[PDB]
Amino acid sequence: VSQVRQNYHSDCEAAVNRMLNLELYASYTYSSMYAFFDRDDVALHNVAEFFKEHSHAEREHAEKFMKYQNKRGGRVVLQDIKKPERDEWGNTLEAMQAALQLEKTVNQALLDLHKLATDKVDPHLCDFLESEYLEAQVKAIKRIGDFITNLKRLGLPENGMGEYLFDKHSVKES
Amino acid sequence: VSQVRQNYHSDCEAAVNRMLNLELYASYTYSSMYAFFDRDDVALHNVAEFFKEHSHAEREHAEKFMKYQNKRGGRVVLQDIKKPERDEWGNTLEAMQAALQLEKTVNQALLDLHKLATDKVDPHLCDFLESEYLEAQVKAIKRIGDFITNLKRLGLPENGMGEYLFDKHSVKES
Amino acid sequence: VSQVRQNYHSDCEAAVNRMLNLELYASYTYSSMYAFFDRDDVALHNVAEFFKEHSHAEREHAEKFMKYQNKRGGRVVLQDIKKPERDEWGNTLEAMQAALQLEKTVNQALLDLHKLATDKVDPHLCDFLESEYLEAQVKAIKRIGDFITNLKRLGLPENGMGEYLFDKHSVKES
Amino acid sequence: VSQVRQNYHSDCEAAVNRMLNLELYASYTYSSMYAFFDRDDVALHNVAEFFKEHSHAEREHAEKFMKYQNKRGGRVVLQDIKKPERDEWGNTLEAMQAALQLEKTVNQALLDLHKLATDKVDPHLCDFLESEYLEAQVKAIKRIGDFITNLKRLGLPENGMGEYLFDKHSVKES
Ligand SMILES: [Cl-]
Ligand SMILES: [Cl-]
Ligand SMILES: [Cl-]
Ligand SMILES: [Cl-]
Ligand SMILES: [Cl-]
Ligand SMILES: [Cl-]
Ligand SMILES: [Cl-]
Ligand SMILES: [Cl-]
Ligand SMILES: [Cl-]
Ligand SMILES: [Cl-]
Ligand SMILES: [Cl-]
Ligand SMILES: [Cl-]
Ligand SMILES: [Cl-]
Ligand SMILES: [Cl-]
Ligand SMILES: [Cl-]
Ligand SMILES: [Cl-]
Ligand SMILES: [Cl-]
Ligand SMILES: [Cl-]
Ligand SMILES: [Cl-]
Ligand SMILES: [Cl-]
Ligand SMILES: [Cl-]
Ligand SMILES: [Cl-]
Ligand SMILES: [Cl-]
Ligand SMILES: [Cl-]
Ligand SMILES: [Cl-]
Ligand SMILES: [Cl-]
Ligand SMILES: [Cl-]
Ligand SMILES: [Cl-]
Ligand SMILES: [Cl-]
Ligand SMILES: [Cl-]
Ligand SMILES: [Cl-]
Ligand SMILES: [Cl-]
Ligand SMILES: [Cl-]
Ligand SMILES: [Cl-]
Ligand SMILES: [Cl-]
Ligand SMILES: [Cl-]
Ligand SMILES: [Cl-]
Ligand SMILES: [Cl-]
Ligand SMILES: [Cl-]
Ligand SMILES: [Cl-]
Ligand SMILES: [Cl-]
Ligand SMILES: [Cl-]
Ligand SMILES: [Cl-]
Ligand SMILES: [Cl-]
Ligand SMILES: [Cl-]
Ligand SMILES: [Cl-]
Ligand SMILES: [Cl-]
Ligand SMILES: [Cl-]
Ligand SMILES: [Cl-]
Ligand SMILES: [Cl-]
Ligand SMILES: [Cl-]
Ligand SMILES: [Cl-]
Ligand SMILES: [Cl-]
Ligand SMILES: [Cl-]
Ligand SMILES: [Cl-]
Ligand SMILES: [Cl-]
Ligand SMILES: [Cl-]
Ligand SMILES: [Cl-]
Ligand SMILES: [Cl-]
Ligand SMILES: [Cl-]
Ligand SMILES: [Cl-]
Ligand SMILES: [Cl-]
Ligand SMILES: [Cl-]
Ligand SMILES: [Cl-]
Ligand SMILES: [Cl-]
Ligand SMILES: [Cl-]
Ligand SMILES: [Cl-]
Ligand SMILES: [Cl-]
Ligand SMILES: [Cl-]
Ligand SMILES: [Cl-]
Ligand SMILES: [Cl-]
Ligand SMILES: [Cl-]
Ligand SMILES: [Cl-]
Ligand SMILES: [Cl-]
Ligand SMILES: [Fe+2]
Ligand SMILES: [Fe+2]
Ligand SMILES: [Fe+2]
Ligand SMILES: [Fe+2]
Ligand SMILES: [Mg+2]
Ligand SMILES: [Mg+2]
Ligand SMILES: [Mg+2]
Ligand SMILES: [Mg+2]
Ligand SMILES: [Mg+2]
Ligand SMILES: [Mg+2]
Ligand SMILES: [Mg+2]
Ligand SMILES: [Mg+2]
Ligand SMILES: [Mg+2]
Ligand SMILES: [Mg+2]
Ligand SMILES: [Mg+2]
Ligand SMILES: [Mg+2]
Ligand SMILES: [Mg+2]
Ligand SMILES: [Mg+2]
Ligand SMILES: [Mg+2]
Ligand SMILES: [Mg+2]
Ligand SMILES: [Mg+2]
Ligand SMILES: [Mg+2]
Ligand SMILES: [Mg+2]
Ligand SMILES: [Mg+2]
Ligand SMILES: [Mg+2]
Ligand SMILES: [Mg+2]
Ligand SMILES: [Mg+2]
Ligand SMILES: [Mg+2]
Ligand SMILES: [Mg+2]
Ligand SMILES: [Mg+2]
Ligand SMILES: [Mg+2]
Repeated sequence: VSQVRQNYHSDCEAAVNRMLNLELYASYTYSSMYAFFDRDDVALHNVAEFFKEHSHAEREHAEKFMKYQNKRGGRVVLQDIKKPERDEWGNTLEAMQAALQLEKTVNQALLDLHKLATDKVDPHLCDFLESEYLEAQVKAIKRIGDFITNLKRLGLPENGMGEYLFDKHSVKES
Repeated sequence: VSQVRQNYHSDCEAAVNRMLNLELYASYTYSSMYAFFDRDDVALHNVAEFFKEHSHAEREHAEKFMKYQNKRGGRVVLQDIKKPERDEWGNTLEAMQAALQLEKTVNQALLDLHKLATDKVDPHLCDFLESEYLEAQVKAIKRIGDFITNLKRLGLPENGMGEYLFDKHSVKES
Repeated sequence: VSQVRQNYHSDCEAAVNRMLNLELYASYTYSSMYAFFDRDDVALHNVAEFFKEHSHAEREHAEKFMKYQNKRGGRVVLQDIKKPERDEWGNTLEAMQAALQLEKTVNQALLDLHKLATDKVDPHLCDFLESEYLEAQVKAIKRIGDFITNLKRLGLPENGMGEYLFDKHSVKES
Repeated sequence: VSQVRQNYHSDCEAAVNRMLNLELYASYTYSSMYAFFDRDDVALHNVAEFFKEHSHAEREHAEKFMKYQNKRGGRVVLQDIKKPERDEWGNTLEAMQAALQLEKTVNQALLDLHKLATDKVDPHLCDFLESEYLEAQVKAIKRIGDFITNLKRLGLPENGMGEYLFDKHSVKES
């Protein structure tokens, strides 16, 4: 037993490792979207940068779970980071739809971890999730939903002018 | 009788209370429009902020009538603030059309109050309306009319790209 | 179903709308107290300003619930804002007693909403209430209780000098 | 006829001269109150300064009527400035009551001048009164009424501690 460990269930330790892997998986998916929008035959630079920044944020989420695991006396166990579901992402609308689904998958895993922490009577882990993860997911989901609404209004997928304008006006200029 | 009261007719006092209620009603309508444009399935942020700011301005108009009432020795009497006419506002064009109508309803009430103040030979109340309310209404009505003209030019309600562009270019970026 | 909605029960959505209305009701009550203390026959300016600021804070509380509703994919539904219970508030002691009761009514509604969120296993809503609402209520209740103790010490309601001194020394000079 | 004169009735010219005299009369009354509160057996310095400043303001009001008269092509005609009604002013409450009455006498004269200007179809004179005089009177009357309410709350005339506290806290420290 780690000398620091107190009130930390083995099941929670394992679930934190699984959650870490999912954050890394999400990072990698976002990195793939970055590279896609940077292609010369796609060329939506601001969209590409949005996904690159999302990729970096997910890596930070993963690192924060590593630090958490060690703070509680659990042991980080890494698994393979699976490659993303697609090699090409269609267009801004398809990519944003995939991002929404991914953020909701991540959110569900966080909510499930909170259920487990609640079941094991671990208020520190509950606090950590509530204070560092759950609101970030709600914000991200809202942002991406708002984007999808605007992409549909702009006539995606068919309206190339609409897609061009989204990249100029809806995402940060990079 | 209030020790400060001088040349202030009971009818004017009552009409000021009714006008206060109408300002609060207008505030609440604008708040509803804010919340509508903030919906994930509407997502026109700058339009939402325009209405939020309008809501705040109407609350200031109401507070200024409360202060006025007390300065003259009248007594503030509050009534229920009725909920807005609609729960959802369609799109930017429909909302702006409703806003134009609301501003003209408020303006008519102010003009009617000025008629009453004139009839009761209350130059202080006339001055107050002319100096603090009537020009603000004319300016607001002109601004919203100009917006409606531009929304029609942009192809509302059908042209979603037009609606997107209005939010980017016609209202302040927030 | 809203594209953003996840783990958000219909009952919680409805209770958030009811809570929004109560915040607006509280705002309106505080606005009435402001106008009362601004009367020429009451004339306790610092007390009036305390209530005006409280009114503004409650409106901010309401707006934060509107934003929350939309973040979760619920839909804001507004009802009439009922006028306050009284048209005149007696004196500083009676008004502070009414304010204490109102803050405890608001607090009970927030606690009841937290119970519902707990029952529906909504940790995001629990966090929101705990992080943005519950401590603010405890602080406000303590502040107003402290004021009431001091008003009683100062001989309210009979001791007019005591009431005068409270306005000079216990509430912020405005 | 003055070369500048246009739309300026003889009756209005005369009434402006009478109003000028009343402003000077009010100034002189306030000067008397200043000297009273500066007496060693009265010794309420902040109250004295309040009245001294009021005296100066009334002289400015008079000078503005002189300038107005000449701008319109009327001719300033001065009469004696009558001494104030009392040689001693009792206490802060009695003086404030006299000040309230004086401000309402001045206000009535201004309102009567506005009636005359209206009757003679002189919108410039109406504007001048509304923009430079009528709101100043409403503000002054409200301020003095608020003071009287507070003096009564503080137990005037009998409560000397109350009178002392009013001078420290209700009027500007000089
Ligand atoms: Cl343990
Ligand atoms: Cl334990
Ligand atoms: Cl264990
Ligand atoms: Cl593991
Ligand atoms: Cl794993
Ligand atoms: Cl593996
Ligand atoms: Cl596998
Ligand atoms: Cl996919
Ligand atoms: Cl693929
Ligand atoms: Cl997914
Ligand atoms: Cl889990
Ligand atoms: Cl727990
Ligand atoms: Cl968070
Ligand atoms: Cl947010
Ligand atoms: Cl957007
Ligand atoms: Cl299209
Ligand atoms: Cl198209
Ligand atoms: Cl957008
Ligand atoms: Cl009257
Ligand atoms: Cl009159
Ligand atoms: Cl009347
Ligand atoms: Cl009324
Ligand atoms: Cl009403
Ligand atoms: Cl009502
Ligand atoms: Cl009704
Ligand atoms: Cl409508
Ligand atoms: Cl509707
Ligand atoms: Cl209307
Ligand atoms: Cl009217
Ligand atoms: Cl008039
Ligand atoms: Cl105006
Ligand atoms: Cl203008
Ligand atoms: Cl425009
Ligand atoms: Cl079109
Ligand atoms: Cl179209
Ligand atoms: Cl425009
Ligand atoms: Cl749901
Ligand atoms: Cl869940
Ligand atoms: Cl549900
Ligand atoms: Cl509801
Ligand atoms: Cl309700
Ligand atoms: Cl209702
Ligand atoms: Cl009802
Ligand atoms: Cl009550
Ligand atoms: Cl009542
Ligand atoms: Cl209550
Ligand atoms: Cl509830
Ligand atoms: Cl929960
Ligand atoms: Cl809080
Ligand atoms: Cl505290
Ligand atoms: Cl206190
Ligand atoms: Cl006492
Ligand atoms: Cl007493
Ligand atoms: Cl003191
Ligand atoms: Cl205190
Ligand atoms: Cl002439
Ligand atoms: Cl003419
Ligand atoms: Cl003439
Ligand atoms: Cl003359
Ligand atoms: Cl004279
Ligand atoms: Cl003479
Ligand atoms: Cl004489
Ligand atoms: Cl006298
Ligand atoms: Cl005398
Ligand atoms: Cl007089
Ligand atoms: Cl006259
Ligand atoms: Cl005229
Ligand atoms: Cl003025
Ligand atoms: Cl004022
Ligand atoms: Cl005062
Ligand atoms: Cl007393
Ligand atoms: Cl006494
Ligand atoms: Cl002090
Ligand atoms: Cl005072
Ligand atoms: Fe993440
Ligand atoms: Fe208004
Ligand atoms: Fe509140
Ligand atoms: Fe004057
Ligand atoms: Mg060891
Ligand atoms: Mg284990
Ligand atoms: Mg996994
Ligand atoms: Mg594989
Ligand atoms: Mg937080
Ligand atoms: Mg946004
Ligand atoms: Mg009275
Ligand atoms: Mg009446
Ligand atoms: Mg009405
Ligand atoms: Mg109804
Ligand atoms: Mg103006
Ligand atoms: Mg313009
Ligand atoms: Mg949908
Ligand atoms: Mg429902
Ligand atoms: Mg309710
Ligand atoms: Mg009712
Ligand atoms: Mg917490
Ligand atoms: Mg906190
Ligand atoms: Mg304290
Ligand atoms: Mg000549
Ligand atoms: Mg003449
Ligand atoms: Mg005279
Ligand atoms: Mg004489
Ligand atoms: Mg007329
Ligand atoms: Mg006029
Ligand atoms: Mg003015
Ligand atoms: Mg004041």
